[PDB]
Amino acid sequence: DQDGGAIVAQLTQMNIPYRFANGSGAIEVPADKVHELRLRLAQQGLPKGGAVGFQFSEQVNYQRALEGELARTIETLGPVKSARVHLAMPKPQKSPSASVTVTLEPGRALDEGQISAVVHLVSSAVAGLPPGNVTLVDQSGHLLTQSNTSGRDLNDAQLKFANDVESRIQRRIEAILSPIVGNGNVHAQVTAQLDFANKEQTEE
Amino acid sequence: ISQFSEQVNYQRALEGELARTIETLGPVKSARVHLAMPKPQKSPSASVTVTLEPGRALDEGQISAVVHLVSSAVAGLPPGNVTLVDQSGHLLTQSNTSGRDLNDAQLKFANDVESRIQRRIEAILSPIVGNGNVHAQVTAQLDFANKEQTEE
Amino acid sequence: ISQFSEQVNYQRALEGELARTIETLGPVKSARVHLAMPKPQKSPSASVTVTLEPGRALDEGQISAVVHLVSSAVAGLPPGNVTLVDQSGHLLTQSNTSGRDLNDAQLKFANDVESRIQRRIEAILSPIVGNGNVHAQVTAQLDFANKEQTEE
Repeated sequence: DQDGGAIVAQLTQMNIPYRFANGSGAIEVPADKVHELRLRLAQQGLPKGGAVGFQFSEQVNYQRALEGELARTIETLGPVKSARVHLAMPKPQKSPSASVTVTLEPGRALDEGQISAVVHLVSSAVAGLPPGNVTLVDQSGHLLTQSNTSGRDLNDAQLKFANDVESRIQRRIEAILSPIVGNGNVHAQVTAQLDFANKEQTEE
Repeated sequence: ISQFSEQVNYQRALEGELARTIETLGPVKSARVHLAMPKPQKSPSASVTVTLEPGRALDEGQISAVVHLVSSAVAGLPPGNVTLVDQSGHLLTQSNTSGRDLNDAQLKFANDVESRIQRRIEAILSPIVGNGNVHAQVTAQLDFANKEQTEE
Repeated sequence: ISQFSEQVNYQRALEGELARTIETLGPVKSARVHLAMPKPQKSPSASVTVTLEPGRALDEGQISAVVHLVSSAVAGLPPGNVTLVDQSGHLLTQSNTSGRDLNDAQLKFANDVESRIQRRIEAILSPIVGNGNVHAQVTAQLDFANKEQTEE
């Protein structure tokens, strides 16, 4: 694989720890540095993230093993205390998706670069997964970026604008009620109805 | 020397440039591009064939991005006429632009509204009874009929 | 010698100049630009492809800056027709940006007004009861309709 040659070159700058096995698809690096490695390697290395750190049930066994490995990898992220990844296969074309359950630190929060990194990690770690199919999810809030469809884009714009108004009002209510009863003792959900019909009027 | 010969060379130059622009993306080995512009009033069309890296499959948004590249590279070419095809299947459907794909788009939009309302209900009602102790399914009926109205 | 050949060279010169203009920015590795101008009335279009530095992702204001560069570099090219795409996905929601511009503009303007009023209230009430002993949230309704009137 030619991409491996583009991956070993990045590492030789950082610290030069590696063990290149006979196979061209496998690379061995001490896990203590793999924790931080597989974040930059995600931004660089596409195929499967083959960085190993140190019949139906057959594929499920690795499937659970792969899910646990990705859960451990995402668990080591800074603003993440624990994480778990669920992988879905096409039962019977069917697009394969995946769900990533993550527990964050109370004080920290995820950023857009981190969202891109984690979604690309999950998509790359399993073959045949478009990154659009991967869905992040947390305990209380949901932090994702997927909002698009083949539908008329005007309707997509209307949906996103409605969501924006909803978010602004909910933020205002949360901010005003937060100092009284506490930081995490209130929730609010708002739904709105909007006008999208052209109108005119003339009075004499 | 002839105008036609110069136009032919221009088209080859554009095809090469567009291809070379396309391989710059990550998940693709290579691509080949063909164009068709009516010289003397039909919209121009284009066809793109992509040889794709095996371990990765492309997105819908990436389809939109490539279609936008091809559509904006040519003055008169609308994004509808772009056709992208991969080694296995064609990653675009325009056989009935005003028909079946429109109805499929309606289905996706309805599903989107359903998903948003279901998510709202789940999020609001989860903290009371528990994280995994509630499920919700929603169905909606939508309007797709053009209407006008006037009053005096 | 022919006019058409000279115009072809002109377009390449402009594309290269805009390229080296673009890589002068910090976060960008490289970029290539294609243009389309109708010779004989359709607005010209442009497409920009940018390969980006790995550790950085570019911002919305930077998107607007690049679009303004491309739009103002060409006389007849409106800012809408610019299309920008990155290595992975396209960083421009141009498809129906027309609908979703006025809406976000109204949202941000309303936010500005409410922020100003809240700042005034906080400033006036701060010295009396203490620095951190008061909070205020303000919501306002705005009129965005076009109206005229005549009286005789």
